[PDB]
Amino acid sequence: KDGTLMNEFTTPILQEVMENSKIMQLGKYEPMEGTEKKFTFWADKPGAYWVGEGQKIETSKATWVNATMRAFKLGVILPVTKEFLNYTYSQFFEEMKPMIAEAFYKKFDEAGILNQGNNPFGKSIAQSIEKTNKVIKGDFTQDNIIDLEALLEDDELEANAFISKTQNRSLLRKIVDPETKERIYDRNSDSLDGLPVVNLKSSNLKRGELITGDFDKLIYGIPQLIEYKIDETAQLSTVKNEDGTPVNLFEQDMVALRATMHVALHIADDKAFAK
Amino acid sequence: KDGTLMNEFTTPILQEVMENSKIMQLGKYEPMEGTEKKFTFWADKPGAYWVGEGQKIETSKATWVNATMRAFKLGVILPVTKEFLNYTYSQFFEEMKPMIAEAFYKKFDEAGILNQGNNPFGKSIAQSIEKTNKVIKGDFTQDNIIDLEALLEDDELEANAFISKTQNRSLLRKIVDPETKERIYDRNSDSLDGLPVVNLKSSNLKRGELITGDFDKLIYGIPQLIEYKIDETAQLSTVKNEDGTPVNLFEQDMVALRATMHVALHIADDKAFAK
Amino acid sequence: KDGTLMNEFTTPILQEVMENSKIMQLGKYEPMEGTEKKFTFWADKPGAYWVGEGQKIETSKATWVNATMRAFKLGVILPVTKEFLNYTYSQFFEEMKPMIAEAFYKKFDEAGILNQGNNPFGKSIAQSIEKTNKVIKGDFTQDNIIDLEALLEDDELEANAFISKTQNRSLLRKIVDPETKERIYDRNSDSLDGLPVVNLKSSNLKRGELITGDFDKLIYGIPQLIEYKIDETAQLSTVKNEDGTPVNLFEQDMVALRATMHVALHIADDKAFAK
Repeated sequence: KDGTLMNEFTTPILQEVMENSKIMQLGKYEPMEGTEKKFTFWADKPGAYWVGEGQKIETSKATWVNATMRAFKLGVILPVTKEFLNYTYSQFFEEMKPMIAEAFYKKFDEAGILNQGNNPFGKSIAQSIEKTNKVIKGDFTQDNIIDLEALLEDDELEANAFISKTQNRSLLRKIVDPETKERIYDRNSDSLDGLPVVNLKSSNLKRGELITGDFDKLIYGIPQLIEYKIDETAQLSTVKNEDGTPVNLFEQDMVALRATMHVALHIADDKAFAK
Repeated sequence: KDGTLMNEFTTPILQEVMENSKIMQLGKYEPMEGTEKKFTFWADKPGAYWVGEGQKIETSKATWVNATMRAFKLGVILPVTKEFLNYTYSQFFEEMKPMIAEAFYKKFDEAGILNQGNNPFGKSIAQSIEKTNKVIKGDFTQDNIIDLEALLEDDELEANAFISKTQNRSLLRKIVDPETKERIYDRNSDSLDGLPVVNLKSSNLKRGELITGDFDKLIYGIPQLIEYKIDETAQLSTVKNEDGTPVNLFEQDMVALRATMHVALHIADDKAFAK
Repeated sequence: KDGTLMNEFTTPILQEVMENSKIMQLGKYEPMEGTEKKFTFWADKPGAYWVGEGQKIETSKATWVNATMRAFKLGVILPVTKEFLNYTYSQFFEEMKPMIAEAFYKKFDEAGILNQGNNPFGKSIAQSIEKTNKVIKGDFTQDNIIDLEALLEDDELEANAFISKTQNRSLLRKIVDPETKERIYDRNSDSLDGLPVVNLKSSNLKRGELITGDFDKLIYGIPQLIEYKIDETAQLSTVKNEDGTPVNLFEQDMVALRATMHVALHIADDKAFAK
């Protein structure tokens, strides 16, 4: 029962999502340990005659929270016996070692970009929106896009790239100004004010494009190694009983990964409101 | 306590039983997967004048049930510490890897030949005797042997080789015809009608020789590999407690084996009856 | 939390204690198996005229009890994750493989020398003091040292070397005769009668120097090997639960060691008494 050999092919959507997630982060200068901290604040005070003005700047803030990749899989447990007997299932498991690692990289970037997704807690757009008021409620408009861009530009510096989902892109392309084309209307990516927007995969976000300022990304690197003892959910196919076993049966190779993201001071956000 | 080094020698009876079990099966053309099926049936219908006779033959039957070899042993668990310390016990365990594999091959052939032995269920003589009436009850006789051979020859084809146990061979050699020698009486194996009988090890069978028609045998091949985590019965010698351990202590190397036997249409059988 | 990298240096006291423990034993001719036994007893009987004197000597006594080194450590379990990430903790664990093995060698010699320390039970000074009266109660004195030496010399042979602790050495150096210097008074080790005393680490002994006769030492040799499944005490740092796990998490490499000590007939002992 349930013993058949079949060839499996990798999906094209997973490869496109992995490239989109890497471009959305835009990290610079990767470090092994979380030691880097911003100290600049700039203090200045003016007088008129015979006055002693005091100026001092001191700050320390470092974020370090590693996210581990998935080890043993419940679906791979049934395929473990198929991998030993058939060459087709063994080749599929080898391709899965690179497929799941890209998916783990995509989920790490999603946790910082979206407030609902939690993995590191207190990084990128998720920490910026809760601490400082930047997100605007309502429908997307050409006049509203110019107003939202001005508020983001006022906080220290101006935004370079904006992350947008495919579902949000459809609503953005539909909206157009009376005289100006604004939303694409040719071949290139649509721009709200001037700068081009980059595509990013999102599950929590549905409507509205969010822009990110400056954020550094650092990762150790995803590796693949076979493991004999690993904690997994109980599963039975034929003539087997499982209740508290982890060392007796191996399902999938344990992947080790460590990635850390630097927290941003201010980030632009947009969300649709319904009443 | 219980710590002594001694040299062990392999028994001659196990080697003879392994060769007898391989000859008794008489398998032809081994396959990796159970895909082969018999389709021939032969249909024929005769008439006289202006008649439309319909003839069609279609059949599909494939048997596939793999039998796994024994892994960790309870007797080898006490010998595991002796193998690490002494070279004599380690050499005995290496010889046991080939000895138990031959015993596993002998048990697989016994399951098809004898109805009581179950491993695959629904193969060779065990499936033929239950589905079709072929076995005869009573004492072995020269006139009875000729009558039993005629019934086996009527079903499709004639029998080539008959499997016989050592206990059944003693009763067979004692019986002899009034004019003809019949049972050996020289040097070669005893024949009931004409064709020679092959020796086979049997635990369930006691009296009466059983003949097998055509049956194909296919096996992947017995291998030996060391294992750290394997489910075994609890055992304690000195200063140890066991209740639910499989990964902590290793007893014997886990042997992997897969063998499948093709089901036969008709097979001759003989058994003694008592009242 | 609790994640910092720091360089660790080996202590000088552990190296000095290891050399002192090896010198205190003074074992000769090492054997793999406990088969050696003393048979000599010497029997003699004298007469005068027409007398038949019978003389016979037969004896058999062999001691064999192996002591195993420590495997997984509770302190190393927290350092296991630090060893994989940082090179400083991994180098400290490699040095610990040789440090703990020397400590295990020191504890084995302490079990025979001191009655309180049990590992083998029935070896060296621990078996000699309980079976035969040799230990003297009271304060250490120059006249008492000469009296204690005479009792030890009477039993078969004379003592060659005496084991002394650092705490007992301070009291021994303070005591001195009216005319003779006795206790060191130059540079070399202090002698009670003539022969020099060797330093040995002791936890049970506090006052009084004990002398050992003849005792053979035999050991297989300490080795280091990595283990996946080993029984250890439950420990948790962050987001982990432990109750009955040994195979899932590895703390330290399992060291295998076997050492045996030959029992002595008579050994000198000294202890202080308080009323």
